[PDB]
Amino acid sequence: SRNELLKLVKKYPSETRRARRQRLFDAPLSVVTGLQEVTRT
RNA sequence: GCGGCGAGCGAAGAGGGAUCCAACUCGUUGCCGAAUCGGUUCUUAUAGGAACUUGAGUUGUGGCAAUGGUGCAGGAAUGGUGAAA
Ligand SMILES: [Mg+2]
Ligand SMILES: [Mg+2]
Repeated sequence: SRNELLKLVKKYPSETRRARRQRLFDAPLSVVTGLQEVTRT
């Protein structure tokens, strides 16, 4: 069951610093990560 | 007021004044969530710039609300000079 779920998380990566900058000249769906963000969610 | 309440000890508020264009920052909360930092390169710059970096960092950086480079000058200040008979 775990291996199934972590493969799901991997399907929704946070955008990399290289791309996040590149997006912002103008976000993709991704897993919330971080105790503070995850606590809100 | 303390104290063999003895010898003794003993302040604070206020008030006059000095000073004072004297205040701010986190954590937290909320809204975001790497926007951060370090290093590399770069612009005449270990810029509060830029590109780049998994390197640190979400076991939480940071933001929001509750400058650096180059140029000229003057000044001031120190010195240097400089009177009468
Ligand atoms: Mg005493
Ligand atoms: Mg913080």
